[PDB]
Amino acid sequence: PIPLTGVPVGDFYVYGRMTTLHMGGQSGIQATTLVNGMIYRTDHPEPSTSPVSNWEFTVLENNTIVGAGMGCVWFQKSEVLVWTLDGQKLSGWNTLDGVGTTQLTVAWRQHNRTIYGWANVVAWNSEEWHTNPTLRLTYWLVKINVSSEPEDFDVVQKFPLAYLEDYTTSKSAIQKLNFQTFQKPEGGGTLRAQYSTVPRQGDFAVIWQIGRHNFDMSTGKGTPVESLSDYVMPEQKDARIGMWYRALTSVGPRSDMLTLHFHFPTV
Amino acid sequence: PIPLTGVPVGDFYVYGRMTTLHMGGQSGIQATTLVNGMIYRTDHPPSTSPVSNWEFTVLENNTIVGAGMGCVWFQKSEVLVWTLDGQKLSGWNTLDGVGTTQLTVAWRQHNRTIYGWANVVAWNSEEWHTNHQPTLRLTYWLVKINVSSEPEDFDVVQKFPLAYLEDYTTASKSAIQKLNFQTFQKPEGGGTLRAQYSTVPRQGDFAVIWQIGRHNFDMSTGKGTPVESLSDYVMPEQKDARIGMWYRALTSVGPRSDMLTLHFHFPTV
Repeated sequence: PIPLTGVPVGDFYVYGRMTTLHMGGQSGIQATTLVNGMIYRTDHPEPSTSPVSNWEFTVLENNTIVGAGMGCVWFQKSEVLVWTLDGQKLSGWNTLDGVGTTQLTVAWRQHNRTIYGWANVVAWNSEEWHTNPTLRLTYWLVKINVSSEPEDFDVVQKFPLAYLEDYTTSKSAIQKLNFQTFQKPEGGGTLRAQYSTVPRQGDFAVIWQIGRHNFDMSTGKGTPVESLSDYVMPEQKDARIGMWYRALTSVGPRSDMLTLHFHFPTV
Repeated sequence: PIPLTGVPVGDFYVYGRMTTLHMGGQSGIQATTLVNGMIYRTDHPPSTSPVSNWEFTVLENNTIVGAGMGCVWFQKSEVLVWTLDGQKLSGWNTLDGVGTTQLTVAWRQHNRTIYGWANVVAWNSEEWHTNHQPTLRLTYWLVKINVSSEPEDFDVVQKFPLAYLEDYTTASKSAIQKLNFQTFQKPEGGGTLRAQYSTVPRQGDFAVIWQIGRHNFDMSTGKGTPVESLSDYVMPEQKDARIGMWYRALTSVGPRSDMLTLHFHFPTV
């Protein structure tokens, strides 16, 4: 047997149980199915000097927004395997304990307080899908610097789904070529973000954003996504990053064995 | 560097690119987003050999010991295979020459049910509580394809997973029901939807067929019960799954293919 020793050198895979941050719910009811709630707040009580994207997380370089975070899954370095490849041969069975982070920071807007310097970007990956900047799905591996306990709160939440036109609950006219993202309320015109579990300092999380934005795979920087709507995808897509179905699922469990591939800075 | 040597000994993990069989579509329009198309055909035929209400049917001896509602396929070369010892790599193996079981998958195409299409190799199942009725279970089988059949695109009733929406509005809001798992019909124009089979597997390749809904399964024999129908579901507790299949099996939309990881179990003694 090969023990999980060493630190991943170069691009590396991370496979293990990853837990969704908050569940789409309503006060009193345990939210168990709505896995992809994306908090979308345009109101900016943030001082103009300290900016934050229209979403929950905001990737920043030096006070400048270089990305956004709509979804968040988190894990612990003790529950995940890490391996790096030589083509398709195993070149490392390593652990994240002692991984190096970048200067890039992630800011977490929580209900009524935003935690600047919540995490430091470690590695990333991204992929585009042309819709006619084009639509991209970018995610970041981040190392968590602080330990915060978020507060459940009702907020408007956009979800991924299909473009239906004659909806019934048990048949609806489905549009192909079409990705749709829209808000979904329960009770108020918003939806409760039920933070079931929560990571801590030293843990790891994988935040991501999907939609029209630009990204640069060597610097880890890009642009935040402003808004989400309908998207017409003309041709097919055979993706390689390994998280499109998780980022497009409407309903799922809280956690599941998910695999991810991450790329280090290569300026 | 460690090479891909040997066949997986024991329960193994398969990571790689997995391409779906057919995309939910319509004549004229290329089907690029409808990734979770589950063909539901209650019309059964030639009655001499059984068939399930879905596209694929796992049969031990003409008994329907399972059913296949979704399908992703790949070739043995585009996957990583590794078995574990807790957290230490027991083997960096390949599917080349892996052993199959006597369980057989039959594929009901448009007007052609190809029997002995695949032989089951391994399996995994995960249940999620829903309330002599079976619990909701997700069961997928790793199968070794024995033919190179070229299927035929055709329009039928197609089951699709999604949330429970109530006051729908698009172009866009809909009262969303938490705790709720809805699986309904997704046709276009008429009453059915076309299955656009594009990249189709060949002999010697592998596929992952899975079923979701009310059914029972045995992780020791690989035999279970087929899923009759799909409706609404209420999941009072949360699920922290461990099979790595729920998000791909429950997404309403997604790319034709992507990288997935799956844990499989061999026959138990």
